[PDB]
Amino acid sequence: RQTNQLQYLLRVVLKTLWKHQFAWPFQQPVDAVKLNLPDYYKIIKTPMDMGTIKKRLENNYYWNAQECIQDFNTMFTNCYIYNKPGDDIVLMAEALEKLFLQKINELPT
Ligand SMILES: Cc1cc(F)cc(C)c1Oc1ccc(C(C)(C)O)cc1-c1cn(C)c(=O)c2cc(-c3cnc(C4CCCC4)[nH]3)oc12
Repeated sequence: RQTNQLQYLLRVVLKTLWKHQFAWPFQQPVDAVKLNLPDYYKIIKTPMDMGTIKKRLENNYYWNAQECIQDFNTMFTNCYIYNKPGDDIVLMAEALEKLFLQKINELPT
């Protein structure tokens, strides 16, 4: 249930992604009412965002680092599922994904 890693995810991975210029549409859940997307919550069975991941790291939700990494990935794949390729939100998620994977490669064991 590695804690060096969970701590790394919070202070380094999440911190870096959260500062990114493209982070803002992923810092909270997709408000399907505001954005007028009635199908979103039927299509996306496991919504995810960095708001929720942050809360989970700050409140001892995660069993281990892999469970948290799945959530980061779910956020990205949720975005690629729902939206057409080429859409701006997809380019944004793609940039965030490069960076996420970079930072994951320097993870302590
Ligand atoms: C990044 C971006 C740029 C824009 F010019 C317009 C939007 C809506 C936009 O996305 C969002 C803006 C605000 C919010 C808030 C903060 C209110 O929850 C969310 C999004 C947004 C985030 N994520 C992860 C998404 O997957 C989608 C998807 C959409 C979206 C809204 N309308 C669409 C489609 C369906 C109608 C034709 C375009 N997709 O908006 C978001």
